[PDB]
Amino acid sequence: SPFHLNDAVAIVTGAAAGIGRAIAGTFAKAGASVVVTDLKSEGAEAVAAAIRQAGGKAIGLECNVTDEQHREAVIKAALDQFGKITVLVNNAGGGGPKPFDMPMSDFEWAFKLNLFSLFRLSQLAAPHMQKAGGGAILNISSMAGENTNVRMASYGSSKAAVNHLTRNIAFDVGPMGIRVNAIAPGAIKTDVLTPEIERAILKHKPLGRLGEAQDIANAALFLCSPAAAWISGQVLTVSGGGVQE
Amino acid sequence: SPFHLNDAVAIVTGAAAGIGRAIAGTFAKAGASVVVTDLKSEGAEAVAAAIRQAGGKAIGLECNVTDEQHREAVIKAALDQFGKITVLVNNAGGGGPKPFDMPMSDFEWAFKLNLFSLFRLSQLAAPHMQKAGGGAILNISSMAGENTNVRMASYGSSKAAVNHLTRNIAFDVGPMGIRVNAIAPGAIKTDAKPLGRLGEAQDIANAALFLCSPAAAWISGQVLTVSGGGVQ
Repeated sequence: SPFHLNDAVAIVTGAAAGIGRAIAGTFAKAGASVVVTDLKSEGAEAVAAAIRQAGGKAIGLECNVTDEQHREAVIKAALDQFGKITVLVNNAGGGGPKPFDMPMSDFEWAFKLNLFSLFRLSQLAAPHMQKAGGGAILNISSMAGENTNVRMASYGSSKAAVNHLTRNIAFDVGPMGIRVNAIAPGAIKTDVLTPEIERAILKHKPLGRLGEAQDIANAALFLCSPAAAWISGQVLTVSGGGVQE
Repeated sequence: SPFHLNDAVAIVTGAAAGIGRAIAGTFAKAGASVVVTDLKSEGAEAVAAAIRQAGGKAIGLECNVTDEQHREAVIKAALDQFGKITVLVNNAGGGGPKPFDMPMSDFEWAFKLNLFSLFRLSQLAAPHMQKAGGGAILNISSMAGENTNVRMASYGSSKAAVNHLTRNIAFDVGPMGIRVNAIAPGAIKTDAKPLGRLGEAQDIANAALFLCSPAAAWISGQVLTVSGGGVQ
């Protein structure tokens, strides 16, 4: 069964909660040694200790993925703690709806947070992955990278930048033995509202349920595992079929 | 015929040469008063003077599109000279192949030059386009926005951001009366199959004129590739 992460060392950012937490928890149970990072070191430490209590190996650290010193701290700590890096999951990000006339600083921040951070972290992890014999990068993008709506100027174009970054740099890092893929999560219910709101949403979901975080982490495990050794440069949309418009 | 630009006042950036020069001249002969800008003020002026000499209405200015003072001045200049803004052609841009391990400034700069500049120029022009009753924004993107290859981390993803910017801000400025479209040029005979000749800047200018004319009053959020069919 190739859906394992035996002997892997995986960095998973923004993983105090939600999708990143599920990813780190699933990656440890699949055999990876997980370096959990978050804006708050407390949240990343809770997850890492849940992993250790459950029988895996993990450390949590504070990391602001937009500050270059923190990024190098995470790389050094992972290598100090586990001797190598072979898997990088860029789950950290943010943004959302903003009017067309937003401040430039708002627009530019969607890119510092959603794009430049993961790109530099891929730059930083890549040489260690290659020295390690190979590895896998995963970008948690978003469906706004593909969809077209009002109030999406910064959030949507930054996520499209991420999707296409994914496609293109799989060419550059392939010969280092690295694959690069992305997941575009859909409507995931995070640990929300009334049973009448959900029932009406679920009239427009083909599978008639929202997602869970474990749905995305299952797809993350898939794409970073040897079971996806021939998959690189793909954006994989995990959204239960979409939404009837 | 709706394939004209009478009643239009068109800002055209990076237009001292190549595709942008072709767009500026073509917009003028189709009847638009053109505000030509370029990084080099003299190149902008040369184009404007030739337009006027050929019977059009235009002026030329220096504009480094990444400079908020320069952007503001270009808006001010279209209003002072021609009284209105209806068309914005974001052709200024740059970049190209770069190693994956490029300095972070090269990666970031391709976004300030290719993306943040136009978006800000779009914010500036939009109130005047609404006030004038409507208008058209046209972004000159690149085939690298949808293609994939080595050495394209910065250039390709910034052009992808331009593409999807175009698709989404069509929603925001539609209610203002503004349409937004992009062109990806391809296989063009930069002075730098279906014919017995390569692409020409004029081919791109003809597409740009269509996408900015009343003949495209019902086209918004599209990315039109103009490359002779070569794609993927």
